[PDB]
Amino acid sequence: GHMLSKRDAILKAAVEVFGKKGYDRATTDEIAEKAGVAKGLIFHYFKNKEELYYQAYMSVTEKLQKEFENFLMKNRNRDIFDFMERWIEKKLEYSASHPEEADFLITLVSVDEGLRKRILLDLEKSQRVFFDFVREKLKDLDLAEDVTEEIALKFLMWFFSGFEEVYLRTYQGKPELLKRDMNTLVEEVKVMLRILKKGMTK
Amino acid sequence: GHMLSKRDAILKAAVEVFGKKGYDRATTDEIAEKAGVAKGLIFHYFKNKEELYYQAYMSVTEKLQKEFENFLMKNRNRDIFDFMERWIEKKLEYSASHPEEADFLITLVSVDEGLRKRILLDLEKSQRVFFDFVREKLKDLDLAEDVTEEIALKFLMWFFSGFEEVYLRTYQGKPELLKRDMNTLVEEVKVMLRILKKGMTK
Repeated sequence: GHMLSKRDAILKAAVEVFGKKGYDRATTDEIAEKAGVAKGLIFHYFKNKEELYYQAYMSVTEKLQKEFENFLMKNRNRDIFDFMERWIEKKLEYSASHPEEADFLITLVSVDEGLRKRILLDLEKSQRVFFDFVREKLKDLDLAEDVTEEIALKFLMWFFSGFEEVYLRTYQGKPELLKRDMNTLVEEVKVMLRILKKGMTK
Repeated sequence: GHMLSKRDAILKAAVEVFGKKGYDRATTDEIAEKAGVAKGLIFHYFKNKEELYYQAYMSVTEKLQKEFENFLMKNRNRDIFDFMERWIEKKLEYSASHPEEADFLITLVSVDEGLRKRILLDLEKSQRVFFDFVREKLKDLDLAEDVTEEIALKFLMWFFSGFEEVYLRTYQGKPELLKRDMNTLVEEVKVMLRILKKGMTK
């Protein structure tokens, strides 16, 4: 009759409390209470609140990276706009089905610059898999003689990652509204990717 | 031999400390020390840290709203893409010349949802001036028979406001780098607005 290891129980309570209160306002005392472990047990596995936040963020993002590399290996041969639309759909569904993780990921803004930099350095290698793929797919595109692969890549990455920032924040704490607006969001995103393709290509 | 009123001295120290530390980590004790006023004087004009943050945010945004309505009344007859590009240029210059205000405005993410909502409710009327203008200018546009005025407005507003979110965060604390990258940013933004216009219109 198995439960979560004490480390995974702690990381799950962390994700919940950090997502609710943010980094600065959350306490390891309430994370421990919520994990049903001794206050001293967090220090044992995690040393400080900062390191707890860091490992919880690495654990969630590693979960997402697996989803992605799954998707990537199956959809690699698609047209890139087609690829992005389908991936965005899949991320939308993931977020509505995992609201606590969604809420937790968006707290990265609130933390002090040294912790956020640390996380972004350590995430760069895995975020570069998607970045590098788009870059490579843009070679198979007829770019408007006014538009560099550089501006295309930049615009596309900003659309992809800004769209995520926007819905995670707009639907923070409101999964049923996200589910309610899902089909409209998906249709909006289709037309917008079509605007980009048209404006960007010959 | 005039100085700032005690209220404006407090609001200036607030803008500086909130922009450096964020809402949660800033103390009114260090704001007061930095304003060179008695710890009890902030309570006198502002009651609590939350209300200090709120009035400082209303004071900076009211300053920006004047700049804008100045610009708007002079550039009203321009083509909307032309209008936006020129406004973005002007905001870029403002941000590099007023980094402390820039840094302070981006802290709105860090604060608890009740304070942020309060600010966004009270800001809505003045943000609707620009919103309503774009809406009206989109009637003078030949939209792609696949693209609603609704998707156009949404995409354009997300570009305008997301672009700002991105550079304020990327150049937070680094005004000389913003000034160094200014001409490249301006050129990037020109082509991107041209991509949107092309993709969005007949």
